[PDB]
Amino acid sequence: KGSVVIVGRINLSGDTAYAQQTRGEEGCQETSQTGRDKNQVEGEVQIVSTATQTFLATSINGVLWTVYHGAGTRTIASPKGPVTQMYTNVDKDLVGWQAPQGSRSLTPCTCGSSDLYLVTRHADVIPVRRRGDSRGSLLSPRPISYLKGSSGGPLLCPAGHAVGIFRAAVCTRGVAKAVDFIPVESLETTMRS
Amino acid sequence: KGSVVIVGRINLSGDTAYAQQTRGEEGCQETSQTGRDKNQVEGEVQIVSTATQTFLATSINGVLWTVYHGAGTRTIASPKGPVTQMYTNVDKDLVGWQAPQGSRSLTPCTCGSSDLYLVTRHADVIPVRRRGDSRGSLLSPRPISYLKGSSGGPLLCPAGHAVGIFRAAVCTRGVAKAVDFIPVESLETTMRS
Amino acid sequence: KGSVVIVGRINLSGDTAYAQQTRGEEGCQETSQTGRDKNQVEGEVQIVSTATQTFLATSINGVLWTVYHGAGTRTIASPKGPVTQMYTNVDKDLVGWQAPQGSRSLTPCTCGSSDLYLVTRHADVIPVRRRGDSRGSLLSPRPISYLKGSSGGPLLCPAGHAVGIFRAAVCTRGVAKAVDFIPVESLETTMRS
Amino acid sequence: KGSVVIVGRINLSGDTAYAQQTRGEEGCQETSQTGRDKNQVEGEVQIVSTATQTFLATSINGVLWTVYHGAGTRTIASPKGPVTQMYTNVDKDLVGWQAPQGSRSLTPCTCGSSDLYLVTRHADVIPVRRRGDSRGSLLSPRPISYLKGSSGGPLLCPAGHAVGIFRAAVCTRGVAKAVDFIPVESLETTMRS
Ligand SMILES: CC[C@@H]1C[C@H](C)CC/C=C\[C@@H]2C[C@@]2(C(=O)NS(=O)(=O)C2(C)CC2)NC(=O)[C@@H]2C[C@@H](Oc3nccc4cc(OC)c(F)cc34)CN2C(=O)[C@H]1NC(=O)OC(C)(C)C(F)(F)F
Ligand SMILES: CC[C@@H]1C[C@H](C)CC/C=C\[C@@H]2C[C@@]2(C(=O)NS(=O)(=O)C2(C)CC2)NC(=O)[C@@H]2C[C@@H](Oc3nccc4cc(OC)c(F)cc34)CN2C(=O)[C@H]1NC(=O)OC(C)(C)C(F)(F)F
Ligand SMILES: CC[C@@H]1C[C@H](C)CC/C=C\[C@@H]2C[C@@]2(C(=O)NS(=O)(=O)C2(C)CC2)NC(=O)[C@@H]2C[C@@H](Oc3nccc4cc(OC)c(F)cc34)CN2C(=O)[C@H]1NC(=O)OC(C)(C)C(F)(F)F
Ligand SMILES: CC[C@@H]1C[C@H](C)CC/C=C\[C@@H]2C[C@@]2(C(=O)NS(=O)(=O)C2(C)CC2)NC(=O)[C@@H]2C[C@@H](Oc3nccc4cc(OC)c(F)cc34)CN2C(=O)[C@H]1NC(=O)OC(C)(C)C(F)(F)F
Ligand SMILES: [Zn+2]
Ligand SMILES: [Zn+2]
Ligand SMILES: [Zn+2]
Ligand SMILES: [Zn+2]
Repeated sequence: KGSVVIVGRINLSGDTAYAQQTRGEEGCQETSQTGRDKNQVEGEVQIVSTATQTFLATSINGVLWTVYHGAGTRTIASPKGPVTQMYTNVDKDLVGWQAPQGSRSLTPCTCGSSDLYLVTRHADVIPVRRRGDSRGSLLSPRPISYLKGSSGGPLLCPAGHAVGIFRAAVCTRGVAKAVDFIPVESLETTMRS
Repeated sequence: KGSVVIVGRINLSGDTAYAQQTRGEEGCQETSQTGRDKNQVEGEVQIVSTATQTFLATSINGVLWTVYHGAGTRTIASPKGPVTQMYTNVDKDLVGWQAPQGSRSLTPCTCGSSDLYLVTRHADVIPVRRRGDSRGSLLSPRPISYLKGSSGGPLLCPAGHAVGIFRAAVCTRGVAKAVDFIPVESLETTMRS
Repeated sequence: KGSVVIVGRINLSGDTAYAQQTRGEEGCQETSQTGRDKNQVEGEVQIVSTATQTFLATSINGVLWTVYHGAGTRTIASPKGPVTQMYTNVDKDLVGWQAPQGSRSLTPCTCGSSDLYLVTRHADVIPVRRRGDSRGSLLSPRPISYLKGSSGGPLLCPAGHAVGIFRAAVCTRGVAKAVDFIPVESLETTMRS
Repeated sequence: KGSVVIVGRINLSGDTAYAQQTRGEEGCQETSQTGRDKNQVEGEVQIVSTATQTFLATSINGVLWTVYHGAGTRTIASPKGPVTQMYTNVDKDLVGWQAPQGSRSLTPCTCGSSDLYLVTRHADVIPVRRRGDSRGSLLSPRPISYLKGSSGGPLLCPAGHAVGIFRAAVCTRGVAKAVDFIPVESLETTMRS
């Protein structure tokens, strides 16, 4: 098994969020095996991939978090070679690596707001009403293709702070009505499992 | 000068560590003066307090260990009244009392692992790369307030064995970059100061 | 993508349940490629495999039912070539093919019993107390390895009727304490998705 | 929290250093509460005290410097009421107030001398060989009691110029073998923490 590769990024700093590709199919193949990635890293959300899957990863408090169902126990490619996981929990579906040099960490939310915004891999930032610790209902139901590939992405408060990590979607006939996420308070309190 | 009192504990059994409060400021002030504590004790990591300071204490091999800079020469409040220290060393900054009945002891690490996890008073479990015999660097540096009050707490290995006791932080720019700790092998080998 | 292949089965006819291997890693690869499998079929529960994963499949009312997270949109290998799916529902994590000739089908439960039994790929048939329509608690909590590769397997009532199809395990620190299943009343009522 | 109070001084003017007490426990307690101290100030090294601790404070370039581990963020009692700190750094363990009227400031050393002299609260002037920027070894090792209550005190060169402020002692078996100090070049260059 190879390393997880940063193949793009979601820029959240301007008036309009945008996704940008940094690596194609050809570039991602040898980067995965060597674990060496010389590409300059920028932003809060990275678009990441393995050999069979594409998903997101979010830098919060100097840690780049993602889902175990995407990254497995894999390292991530960096300029100084493959980077091992700081956090690994299969039961929570969570992994984390030291945030890459040049990345911009989101700050954890203490607002207690129920007005959330989910960031997708297509840079859509959509409202989610918080319905519990790890649940949120979408204000507008979406087809599965709209959310697929966006696990490991963040849930933000109206002030742009990180509230959680997108894990799973509540679905009915190819349509998502709610989301399941790992709350920010459950990140650095994670035990190895 | 009163006793050190157990005011809470860190629960390490789940996928998420959590802090539990067992006593408020009034009961801590009181129990500190009398040294009598009838409360059910559980787990490995205790949250402890004197009349003026709060820190951690860790059970390893039937001994509850902590820092001298926190506990001084003080007794520990217990069901049978104040319990005197079995280990006291000002130079090492270490103290220990017989572990409270019902407490669970961590087993010392026999891994040789250099991937450590520091447990804070806020139930944060942060990765530390073992650098020296008594040193480790944070994989992701943290503000002081994040590590403050966590002296006497444990440095665990990936398997959850004890590797050392948190003593001091290597701070620059109001940020802890590295930690200083008493290694497990240096605990039972302690002489009286 | 190739076909789903029967690689063995779970015989529940006698006093003691037993698993039998009928195909190996090479034969499974060749059968996945051709979609033609002339091997004899017998029993309720089939041990099935793709090129990368292995799980269970249960015949209920002439349909061989399994999980989408295992089978995907894949056809099943048969003596007359690749068999296309009759039920495909991503949201329910359910797939179904016409049961292969030689298979025995379970009958749906109408007993109303809350005393369930889950059948594993290792032929263990373990008690599960029903909590809701799709949930049950394990009477003995189990390591993840004990249940992994058993999705698509059945939940039985004390009279041996089909109660549901094992889908997911409620896990904490590598231990499953409860199970999530697709109830029998949710099988034939399934829509395409 | 009350004021840090001058409770005496070290006279370094004759052939033999001496310590003079100017206030007793009752006066220090009353002067700490009001923050008003009408007493005459003389010399370079003051004996200072809070409600609980006693230590030293040294005037260098019109600033009375001491350790944060003794003074904290506290004001100093003066003829015109409480005087606030102009220098406060937890990381360096340094504080500084405007030197009191009547104090005599030491001048920073520019000898480059490696032969230092540490001044204790008991007026002992003991040789220290400089080893690095912030370290010196004792020519004759000492019991801890000899050095305790002398943080904030000066390290002088053979010519009587200020080289550093005494911070910590390198201790083994109730004996100090070396000293850790804040160099004079690190005093005015101090940023707030
Ligand atoms: C069946 C409906 C859902 C799957 C759809 C096909 C996809 C929905 C779209 C996006 C989802 C965020 C999105 C995505 O984007 N993934 S991705 O980037 O594409 C991928 C595969 C890595 C490359 N996640 C999924 O598809 C996930 C993957 C799978 O669930 C899980 N697997 C493993 C461990 C989990 C642990 C959990 O709790 C501890 C847990 F809640 C779910 C776990 C399954 N999963 C889901 O999101 C599924 N929803 C789901 O399982 O929901 C439940 C039952 C957990 C619910 F309703 F309670 F939340
Ligand atoms: C100045 C920067 C540090 C203080 C910050 C204000 C706080 C850092 C946060 C947490 C530290 C673990 C934390 C905490 O949490 N404490 S607490 O629970 O709050 C408390 C006071 C009991 C109630 N410990 C400290 O703050 C400690 C206390 C003080 O150092 C020491 N005092 C006494 C004896 C020591 C003996 C030693 O070796 C033989 C030693 F290395 C340090 C000793 C001081 N101390 C420290 O941690 C300090 N770091 C420090 O002294 O570092 C050195 C110089 C020893 C280093 F860099 F080499 F490691
Ligand atoms: C995180 C802990 C669980 C994963 C462990 C690593 C393994 C547990 C062991 C056995 C589970 C039955 C076992 C197995 O055997 N699989 S297998 O045969 O090995 C395989 C991969 C096909 C070859 N299933 C899993 O591992 C499943 C796979 C994954 O969940 C799911 N993915 C896709 C769609 C799902 C739709 C759902 O509802 C509509 C749903 F509830 C779960 C879905 C993930 N999954 C799970 O069982 C996970 N539990 C889980 O997701 O549970 C929740 C959150 C739905 C719970 F707790 F609410 F039930
Ligand atoms: C464990 C041995 C030492 C404590 C002994 C019980 C006493 C030694 C005697 C005198 C020391 C100068 C004497 C004294 O006199 N103090 S006092 O006037 O009594 C007081 C408490 C204010 C009222 N200072 C101490 O006791 C000091 C206090 C404590 O260390 C420290 N706390 C806070 C911040 C520090 C920052 C540092 O660097 C960034 C640092 F190196 C040490 C820090 C702790 N401290 C020390 O001097 C301790 N030594 C120590 O921490 O040494 C190290 C590990 C930093 C060393 F060896 F590297 F220098
Ligand atoms: Zn917020
Ligand atoms: Zn270990
Ligand atoms: Zn029945
Ligand atoms: Zn000089």
